Amino acid sequence: GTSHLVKCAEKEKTFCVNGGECFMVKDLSNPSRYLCKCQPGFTGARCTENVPMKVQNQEKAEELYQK
Repeated sequence: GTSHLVKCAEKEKTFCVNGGECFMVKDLSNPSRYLCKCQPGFTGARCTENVPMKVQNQEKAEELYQK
């Protein structure tokens, strides 16, 4: 952390699914903010969808979510 946060764990990442980077603080003003960072390889919301990247990449048309 090198700061103050402490990040949840493998037994507390429930706010989200897998990987993600769940976070909880200790004393401040309104700690307990469970939020997860979807690490490179996750998306959707709480990382419940292993970014199945299947659309244009090197400049081109589109199809998936991107209209």
